[PDB]
Amino acid sequence: NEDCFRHESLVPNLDYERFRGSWIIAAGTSEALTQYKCWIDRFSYDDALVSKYTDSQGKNRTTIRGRTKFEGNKFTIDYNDKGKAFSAPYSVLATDYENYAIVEGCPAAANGHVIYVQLRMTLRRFHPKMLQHYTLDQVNQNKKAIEEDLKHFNLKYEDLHSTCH
Repeated sequence: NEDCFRHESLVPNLDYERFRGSWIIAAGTSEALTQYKCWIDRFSYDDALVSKYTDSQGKNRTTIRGRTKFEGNKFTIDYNDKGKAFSAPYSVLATDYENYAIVEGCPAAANGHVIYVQLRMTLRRFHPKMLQHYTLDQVNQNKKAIEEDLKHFNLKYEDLHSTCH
């Protein structure tokens, strides 16, 4: 769906290997996605993806797995029949690779379109003493940068639905 994307990426030459890793989705423009809390995407190896999220009460833990295909900033996810509502074209609009990324995509689950902000999930910064606090602090630590890129796409972090709290 190279036609469903609405913005031009600031990282058209996205380095997949640097983008690879775990990411927690902190907030986005889709009210329908608020149903899946503290969503964590784990991109690994050549084209593997493991996505995990819960119910709004921390329960109903769910995992869906898929295969990715990247073309610069663009990538498709093909989830196993389970998670089909999330299979779709996506595009990394901005990222510093080490801390955050802003992604646009067109999954049916988001009523066809969403722009979300994700922060890197790593044991280097995460000490399970929980997820919500981790996400908030990471957003706060990178607020300046996130706000600036978001601004570039006519959005404000405050205008997004929080999807991990």
